[PDB]
Amino acid sequence: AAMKVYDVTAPIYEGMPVYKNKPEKQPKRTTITNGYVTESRIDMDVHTGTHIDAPLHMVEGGATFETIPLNDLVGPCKLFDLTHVNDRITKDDIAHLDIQEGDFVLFKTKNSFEDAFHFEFIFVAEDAARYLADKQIRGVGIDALGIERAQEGHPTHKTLFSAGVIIIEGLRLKDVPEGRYFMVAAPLKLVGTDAAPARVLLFDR
Amino acid sequence: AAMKVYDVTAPIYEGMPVYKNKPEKQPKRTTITNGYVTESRIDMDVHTGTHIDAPLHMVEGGATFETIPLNDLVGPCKLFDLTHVNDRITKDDIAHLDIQEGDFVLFKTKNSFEDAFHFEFIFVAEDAARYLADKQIRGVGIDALGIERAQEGHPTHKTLFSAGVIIIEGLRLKDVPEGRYFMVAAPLKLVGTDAAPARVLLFDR
Ligand SMILES: [Zn+2]
Ligand SMILES: [Zn+2]
Repeated sequence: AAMKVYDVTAPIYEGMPVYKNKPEKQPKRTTITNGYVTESRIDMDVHTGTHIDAPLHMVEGGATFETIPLNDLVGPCKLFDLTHVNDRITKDDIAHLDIQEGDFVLFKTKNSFEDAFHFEFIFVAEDAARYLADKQIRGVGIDALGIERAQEGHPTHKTLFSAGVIIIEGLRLKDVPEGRYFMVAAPLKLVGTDAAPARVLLFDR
Repeated sequence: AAMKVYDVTAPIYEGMPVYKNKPEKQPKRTTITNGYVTESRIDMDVHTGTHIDAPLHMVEGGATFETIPLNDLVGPCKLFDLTHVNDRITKDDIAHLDIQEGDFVLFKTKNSFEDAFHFEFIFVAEDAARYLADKQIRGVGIDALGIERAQEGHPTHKTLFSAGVIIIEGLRLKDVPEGRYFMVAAPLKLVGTDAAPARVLLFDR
């Protein structure tokens, strides 16, 4: 038939999976009645769930969220199946793939098949980040709450920030077949922030 | 040829326009810094800036993991130039327009040309709302923070919601020409709320 749209965003609620299970990282909803009209507020970490990372996050004085051009967050992307991988995605895991200057690449891993936080999530290794940066992709997305662990200094993030790559974290990709999509990765229009929650959709156009 | 995306969303920051200028309505960012690392929370009204308000039956009996559904927030819409209207849009302002069952319609008015909150915003009046509800459109968007004022009991919202219409408020339509668009109205995926901030994009597709 016609166009399929996939929503690859994690739902936000108190008790959701958060980073290292830290209970300070949980969102809080608050209400207030008196008469006729909802009130309600949401208090949340900007690195909650599915979200897009501003350079400010790992860089002092670093580039800030509204600085991300929408026009990179909208357009063709490639989704690769890396679910057979263990521990982490290396250079040698991705070097044979069709990845090029300008591409937005998304990596489905084992992470998408887990619903709670796991400390040993599949991440993007330093060698792989370098290879990607040197290739000059425009964007990379992963399906863990963070794109790096176990790497003193957070080199993966910085390799990628230095080379102008956008990072999307927290994606949920279990239901999406490998291949090409048109992506709309649509964040809250936060000004001056280290990241933002994003509602991400993939269209098979 | 060549696709244009129009961002029609207001930015979110402390000091931004909010309904009736009430300070309670402002968002607050709070930050902590740990060396190289910088991490933020955002505390905001779910009705901040550009936002969706959906009929209560769409988020259905508890929280569940239920969120405002996207079937109608993502797809074709009609945008109408009603910048000639004064005070309020009435039945007679829109009855001749090409509006049909299932449509999502967006109204560009004088509000688009004001950046601050104005108390006497152009709104949708009862009679126009009833016309649309009875027509069984799927959605209506307006470019003030509220779609209604000066109507005791909120008959505008009431009648739209009975008919299952979704409302978008806080659009920014100044730069967008009358016509047809593919809309992606992408809300924060907050479980169990009938309203949420959103990032709204129009493609000329
Ligand atoms: Zn991160
Ligand atoms: Zn409303």
